[PDB]
Amino acid sequence: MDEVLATSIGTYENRTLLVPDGRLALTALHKGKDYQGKPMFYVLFELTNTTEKTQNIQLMIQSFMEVSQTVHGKAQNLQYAVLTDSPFQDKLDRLADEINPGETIQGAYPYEFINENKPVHFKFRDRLLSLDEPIASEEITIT
Repeated sequence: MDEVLATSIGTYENRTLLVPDGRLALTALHKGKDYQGKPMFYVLFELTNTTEKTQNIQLMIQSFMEVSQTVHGKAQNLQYAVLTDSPFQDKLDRLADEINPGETIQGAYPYEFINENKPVHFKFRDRLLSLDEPIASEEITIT
């Protein structure tokens, strides 16, 4: 026992996240505009519901990939970003819709981008007994 992360299960590379809970796969992140026609970002990922439930989707993504930026000299959990009107309203409703347990699909999950000037710590973890740091991590500069 070399104290492996996530007990050697999931991985993060090749623009894709493999896990037992599901099967996330980054297709192509795209940036947009919100109420302030600036702070806005879309997380284009391929969340495949491997489970057997038709419950909401956000109930899974909230345990798959999390995002947190800096503010007031501390780290905060980036929540759903509000926007007036965007073309990606279809994939957006996903968070407020159900999933396809056993089918191949994808969706999105935008959040507060006010800190567009700051890097977005793209982390990936899951309830697979980790504790000692998430499955992985990588910083990216979008927008």
